[PDB]
Amino acid sequence: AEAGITGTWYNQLGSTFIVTAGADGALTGTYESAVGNAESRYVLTGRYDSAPATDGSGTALGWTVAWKNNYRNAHSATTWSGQYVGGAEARINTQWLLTSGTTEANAWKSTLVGHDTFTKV
Amino acid sequence: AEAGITGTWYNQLGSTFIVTAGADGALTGTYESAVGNAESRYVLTGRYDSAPATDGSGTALGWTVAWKNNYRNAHSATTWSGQYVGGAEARINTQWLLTSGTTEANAWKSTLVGHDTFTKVKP
Amino acid sequence: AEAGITGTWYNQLGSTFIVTAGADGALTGTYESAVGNAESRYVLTGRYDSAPATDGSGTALGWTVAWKNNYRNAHSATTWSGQYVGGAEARINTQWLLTSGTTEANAWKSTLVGHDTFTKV
Amino acid sequence: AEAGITGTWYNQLGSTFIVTAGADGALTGTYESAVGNAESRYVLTGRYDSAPATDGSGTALGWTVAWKNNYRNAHSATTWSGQYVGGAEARINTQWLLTSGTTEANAWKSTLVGHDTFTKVKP
Ligand SMILES: O=C(O)CCCC[C@@H]1SC[C@@H]2NC(=O)N[C@@H]21
Ligand SMILES: O=C(O)CCCC[C@@H]1SC[C@@H]2NC(=O)N[C@@H]21
Ligand SMILES: O=C(O)CCCC[C@@H]1SC[C@@H]2NC(=O)N[C@@H]21
Ligand SMILES: O=C(O)CCCC[C@@H]1SC[C@@H]2NC(=O)N[C@@H]21
Repeated sequence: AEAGITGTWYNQLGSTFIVTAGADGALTGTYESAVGNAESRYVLTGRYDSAPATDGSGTALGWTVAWKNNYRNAHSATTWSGQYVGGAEARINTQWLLTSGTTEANAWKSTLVGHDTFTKV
Repeated sequence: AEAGITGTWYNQLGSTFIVTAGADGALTGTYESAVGNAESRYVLTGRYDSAPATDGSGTALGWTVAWKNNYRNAHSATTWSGQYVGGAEARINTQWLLTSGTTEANAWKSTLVGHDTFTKVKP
Repeated sequence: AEAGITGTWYNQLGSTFIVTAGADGALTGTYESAVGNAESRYVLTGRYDSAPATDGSGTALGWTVAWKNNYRNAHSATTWSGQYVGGAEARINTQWLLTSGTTEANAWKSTLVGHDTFTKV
Repeated sequence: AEAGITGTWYNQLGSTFIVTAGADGALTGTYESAVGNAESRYVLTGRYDSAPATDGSGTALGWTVAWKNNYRNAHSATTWSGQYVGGAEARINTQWLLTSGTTEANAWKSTLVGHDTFTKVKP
């Protein structure tokens, strides 16, 4: 795959993901979150496994965003792991982990988990 | 800090992580897994939040590895989210998500979750 | 809350969750999965926090299903953690962990994570 | 096995788990957390898969704790999913999900994820 991963996608919270997939598995772009201690665009970097497998499977991929930019520094980073499914309606179905930097004392509650579904709609 | 993160790290499974942290919050390197449908090294890219806080908080970061290289293609990708704690014995504590590409029907069992702790080797 | 948690709910995979909420926080019932190494009904037990909080929040709850019954024994168990939201369309939004029993060697890949949304529709 | 699981267990944070495993695959007991918006004991209910396999596999199980008792109401619930490994030093290795009740708008940050390892105390 790689196919139509490039583009501007949006998730159910109204966040915008603008990405470019390189033919060798790299993903680059920017992220703008509609929620959280975030504002404006953030740099993202990831990878996607091409050469996926005939049995109409999705393409595994993942990316990271460290929430620091020239506007805010939320001392956290999020990683999204999921797969791309194309067709008439293409989607990127993910599960993410958002880790904030804590002291040892609070390390037990440093990580949130959630799921996001992206479309070009 | 970039310097503290740059280096060779190993985790409890015997996997290897070689990374360099750029002043821009970038992370690039290779990962070698001791387990799984993997062989040789794989490229990794990630980011880390460059200006943490003062205090004794960890530095948040995350990176991704798509499990495809010249020797093998597992059709999966793993992302590690965690924090770096420097010091005499520095550690990177993480939780990860491993998604395999599946058909729509099997998408419910596409992701594995786990945690890994990495120890830095001297240098 | 507790309100209308009792009932028969269904999720996006077509699984059926039949539960009874006791006024003291207990949840009891049976589960039938439309997918996996499962067949017929399985016993479930859980808890839900009542006395929830005015700011129209959901009610936190969770439950477990060990996948052994008189038909199959899949040597695994799933726990769903989420919150109930009622109203005209009530839903139970969850994230689950499915752990299978492995040898130490395979312990690194014993746990799957996912999300299910239940409705009475 | 029911007998092996029944007992008092503690985890790395200093929390206490007292449980009894019924021959029907049931688990009942109390949990006391060393951290969080919690105080005193809380009731727990769960299940465990009674007939594991022969082999040196773990026994899968899980339990839930809603964080409400006579002294405090945190409006949250935690579920622990993991496996029991018996032996001279028995352990229960788990991963957990802690969901707080939120408004629809904040539902994206309602769940925390983590892992705990429990060690059995003699008796
Ligand atoms: O608050 C923070 O720490 C920074 C913003 C986090 C926004 C999160 S990342 C996962 C979820 N998906 C989104 O589009 N935004 C939230
Ligand atoms: O089997 C695969 O799909 C590729 C190899 C996965 C190895 C995983 S990623 C998380 C965990 N950490 C490691 O060091 N190895 C395993
Ligand atoms: O295959 C197994 O180990 C037993 C069946 C597991 C079915 C799972 S649990 C989470 C998800 N939600 C469902 O309704 N079914 C699957
Ligand atoms: O703060 C709350 O919402 C209630 C207390 C939560 C304590 C958690 S549950 C997971 C982890 N394991 C423990 O032993 N304590 C923390």
